[PDB]
Amino acid sequence: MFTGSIVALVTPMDENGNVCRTSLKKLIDYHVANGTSAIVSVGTTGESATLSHEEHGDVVMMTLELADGRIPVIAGTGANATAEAISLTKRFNDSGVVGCLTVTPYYNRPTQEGLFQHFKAIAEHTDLPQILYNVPSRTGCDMLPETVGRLAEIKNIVGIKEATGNLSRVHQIKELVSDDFILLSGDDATGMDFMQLGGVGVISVTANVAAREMADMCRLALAGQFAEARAINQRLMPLHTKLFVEPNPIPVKWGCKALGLVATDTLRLPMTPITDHGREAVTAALKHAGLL
Amino acid sequence: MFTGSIVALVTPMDENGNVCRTSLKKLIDYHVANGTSAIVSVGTTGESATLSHEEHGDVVMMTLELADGRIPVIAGTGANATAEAISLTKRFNDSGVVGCLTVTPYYNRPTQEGLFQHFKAIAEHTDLPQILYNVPSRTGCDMLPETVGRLAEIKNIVGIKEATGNLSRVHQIKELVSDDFILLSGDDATGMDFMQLGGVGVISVTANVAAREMADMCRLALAGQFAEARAINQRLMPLHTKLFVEPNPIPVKWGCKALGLVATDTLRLPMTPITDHGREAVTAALKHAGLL
Amino acid sequence: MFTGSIVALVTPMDENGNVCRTSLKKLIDYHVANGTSAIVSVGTTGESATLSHEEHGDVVMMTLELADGRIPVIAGTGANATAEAISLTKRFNDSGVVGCLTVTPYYNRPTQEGLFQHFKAIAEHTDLPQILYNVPSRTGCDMLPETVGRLAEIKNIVGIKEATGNLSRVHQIKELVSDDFILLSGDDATGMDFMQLGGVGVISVTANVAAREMADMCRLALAGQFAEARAINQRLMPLHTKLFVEPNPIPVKWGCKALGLVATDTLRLPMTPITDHGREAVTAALKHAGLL
Amino acid sequence: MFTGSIVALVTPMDENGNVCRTSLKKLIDYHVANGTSAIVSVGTTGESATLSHEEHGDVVMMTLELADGRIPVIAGTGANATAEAISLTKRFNDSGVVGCLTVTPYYNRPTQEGLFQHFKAIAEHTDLPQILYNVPSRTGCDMLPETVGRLAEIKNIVGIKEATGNLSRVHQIKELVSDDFILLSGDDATGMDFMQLGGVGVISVTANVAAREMADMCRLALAGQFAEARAINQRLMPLHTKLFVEPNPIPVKWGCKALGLVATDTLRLPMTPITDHGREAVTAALKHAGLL
Ligand SMILES: [Cl-]
Ligand SMILES: [Cl-]
Ligand SMILES: [Cl-]
Ligand SMILES: [Cl-]
Ligand SMILES: [Cl-]
Ligand SMILES: [Cl-]
Ligand SMILES: [Cl-]
Ligand SMILES: [Cl-]
Ligand SMILES: [Cl-]
Ligand SMILES: [Cl-]
Ligand SMILES: [Cl-]
Ligand SMILES: [Cl-]
Repeated sequence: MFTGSIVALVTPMDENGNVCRTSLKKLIDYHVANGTSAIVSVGTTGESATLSHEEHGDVVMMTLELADGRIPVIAGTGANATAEAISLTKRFNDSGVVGCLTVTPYYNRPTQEGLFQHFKAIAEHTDLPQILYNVPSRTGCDMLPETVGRLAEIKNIVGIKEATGNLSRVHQIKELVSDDFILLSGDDATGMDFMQLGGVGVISVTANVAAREMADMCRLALAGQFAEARAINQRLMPLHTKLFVEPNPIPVKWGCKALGLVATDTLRLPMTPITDHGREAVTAALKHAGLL
Repeated sequence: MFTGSIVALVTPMDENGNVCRTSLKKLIDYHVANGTSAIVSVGTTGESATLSHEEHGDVVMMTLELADGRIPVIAGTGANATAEAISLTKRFNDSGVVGCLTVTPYYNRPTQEGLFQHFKAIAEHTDLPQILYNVPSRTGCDMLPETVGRLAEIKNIVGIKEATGNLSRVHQIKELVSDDFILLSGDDATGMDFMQLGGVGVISVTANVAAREMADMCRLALAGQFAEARAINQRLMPLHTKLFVEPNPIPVKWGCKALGLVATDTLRLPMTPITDHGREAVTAALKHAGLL
Repeated sequence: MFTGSIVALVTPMDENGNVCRTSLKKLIDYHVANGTSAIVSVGTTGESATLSHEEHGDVVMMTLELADGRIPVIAGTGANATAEAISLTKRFNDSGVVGCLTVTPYYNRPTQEGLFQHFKAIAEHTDLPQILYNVPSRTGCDMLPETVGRLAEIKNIVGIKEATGNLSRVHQIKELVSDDFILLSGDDATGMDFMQLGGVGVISVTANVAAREMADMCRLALAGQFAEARAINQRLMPLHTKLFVEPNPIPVKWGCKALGLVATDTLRLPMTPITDHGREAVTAALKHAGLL
Repeated sequence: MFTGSIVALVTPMDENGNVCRTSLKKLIDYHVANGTSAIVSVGTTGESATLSHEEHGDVVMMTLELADGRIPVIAGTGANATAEAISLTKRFNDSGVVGCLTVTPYYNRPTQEGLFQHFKAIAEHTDLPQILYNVPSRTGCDMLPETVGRLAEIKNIVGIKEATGNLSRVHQIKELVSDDFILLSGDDATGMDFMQLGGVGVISVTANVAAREMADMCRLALAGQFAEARAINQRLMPLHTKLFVEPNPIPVKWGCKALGLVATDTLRLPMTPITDHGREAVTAALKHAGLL
């Protein structure tokens, strides 16, 4: 279930920055039709930072309702306060999600023992499988493999989205966890390499605009057909790069609009509409992938 | 008013993580007695991350009440959502605070134009002076001198707490702003250097445990007595270093406890109590400064 | 020929810093007996910096003589002046070496076009296969995959020792070169990962003290036995780490002494004898690998 | 003598990469006429890496002959082998130079104790004042303030060219050395800040094309006229930046040609002629400074 191409889904908004149900329906039908394994709802790519807990809950429950059992949903439940993370966790108990994606606390920079106490306390308040999420570029906190090893001993801590692009982390973590602990890439440009080294999938920004290609690449990689997977990776590499020409998710929301998947690429401040330079880059990348 | 030694005040807590009014009274009395210019209430050092908006308001209001006009109070009002920053800003308008300290959005990594629109929107919803706060190690976002320069043209944006320790930024910023724009260090180990280059004070962690020494150093630096100011700096340099032996504010909360200023050095998860290694380092630094 | 475990051989010295022929004989006999694919003579690990061109020539020629056709020898020929690199290259033409290992110019930081002209000029003054060597931590110069791709089109430039530990570079380079172009790890702690991604061996420091284990790991990796190769990698990981506890080759020269392979671990200034802290770390790593 | 604007002089070359005496005469007459305090001959800016010891000696002795006692000369004597550094040091004993500029060993990355033994051994073989030179971006080795402190106890180790642009090093070093130890900037963009913090001059790339302005800025800074010095610094800041648009000394040699100070901007491989983009940047910077 937590293998293959998992999309970190955009939260589509109207002109006013309010969630657009018509666009969210189009996105979810697209993922159902194009082999996406699961949807991560309100991760970083889904603008977790600018949605209230109430709006956050509403987006996850709308995603579940529109999925209609056709595709599993994972709830973004990260917070930099343990109390707040437990609150989000309890909100999604018996919601219908299959698990939670929970980021390392950002801004306050806990110690590794702080990370252990944070995720242990969260895991205690749910039966839902927990996927840890390390992205030190954004958080200022790097959860080291030793800490991942310690947390992997807790029953419902089942995996990690490793977003560093540091490919030595795959076997550094595998050495300290059981064989069924799930390793997922959170870095699109190194996802293929990550899976070649033994990772079992990607939680992907690229999947938003290249669902079929990402699903195919992950299937081929998991089957050990690395040459065939890499030919797809090379078609997608301009997207893997240029979807971060401006901070995620500014480029990918314009990408979704360019493909007619969303009505508008509106984001909530402080995130801003894509620049002309950014738009030109994403256009070229989409064309290279044969999608425009 | 925004000059000299400004303390980034700890939020003292009991064993259960509730704010300790008895300890907060002792802290405020200590700053009034020892020459501190102003108090920043609920900044990074004040555990802004793990307080609710409601608890955040209560700590600022309790700080104003106990200060009783004896020392000015600046509200921490930072948020990574523009709507949330505006709501925090409105909560403190007409409260009695003299200004706001507002950090660059963390985790979501806006563009420089995003930072411009963020702080512009905040400045438009207040009468209060706004001090920008740049700490990319924690936020993943570096507000560049060019952007500070653009924001300095907005009426209510009056200065910046520059915490990078990049001392080139003093004159890179001064070159782009009026002589009236306030430059304050947010990096204790380079605060003396920052003032010698033309900065007009420090928003200080070290001031929590060495208020008199920091007030004297800033006074002598502003008076051009660099030799005398630097002799105090050398007495404090072990504190400037070792108060970050673990992530701020883990060490400084233990330091306040060791000096009898707070009853407990309890923090809120995910922040954790100081390690034995940390305790020994802070003990040695306090003794070096002649404070234990 | 340029596959498997290739040792970056130490230049053994007596107490006066003169090359020890008795120790060099023991080292070469050890590599022949323990499956090493080839010897790099006077690379970084061989103290290229502190040997004269004349002493450099003598060490390579003595290595060829003692090898006596039993194991191929690659000459270190790197220099930060193109004229000097050509002169070194000419010194080893018709010597009996099978190829040259030529580092990116250090200290003077040429452009990518400068690197192109440097290695093009060297390649034009030789019949010998050339292995590029990229180690920006030491040189201040990072040869990018694009530049490797341009150089790979020159007849005598046959591969690269990529020492960054950036595992993304395996397929970034492979994408721009023929299947014949040789990719070798120059980073011992990521060498196993590098081979699993499609690298065909390692130019190794660890091979100096664990020749049999490194030969077995590279053989199993090239055969696709990743699980068995990784079990050897885990036995060696303390060596892969602790052989850089002080700058290479300070630790590995002590390691060779501890195993009886050299009489003294003397280096030439400015390189210094291992510290007690370093000696203890290398002792513990050798014992972990079952070699003491 | 080792105060004010010291030029790190370019080594002017004809089309063949041979030293041009006519151009070297023009350069030295220019520095004599425009207030330059001293000439550093065959530093990094003088292409130390691509000149043989013989050619190196010839450039320093030609610089002395053309100076004709009108301006002091400091010899570049750095090498990454202690033996080689002693050889260069002995070459300039009783040459007529007033001192030596000696860089931290590059590429081989000695320990701090290695740096101490290197510079101690060099200082023993001369009566000439030695100026240490820290530029870790180029060398891969960072000489820390504690090491500078230890070396400052040796009689003829008299100062340091600190090229990091880390302005906290000024008082970190001053705290550990006597008041007469000489601190010079090796980073043009932070030279003014460095002198404001107590540095006594610059060993400058910018001085090659803006000798009069750099001499004036250093005189005003040393006299405590910081506002007047900074107005000159702002006129020069495009040069301080764009003279590193490509690695030094590629831009500054074109700059010297553009001002008619040298016949050609030829460099020795692997250094390359300035790109069109580079030329446009240096042109704009020279115009901003009012020099074209
Ligand atoms: Cl909800
Ligand atoms: Cl990251
Ligand atoms: Cl990597
Ligand atoms: Cl690929
Ligand atoms: Cl910072
Ligand atoms: Cl100081
Ligand atoms: Cl490297
Ligand atoms: Cl492994
Ligand atoms: Cl000479
Ligand atoms: Cl540097
Ligand atoms: Cl700095
Ligand atoms: Cl300035």
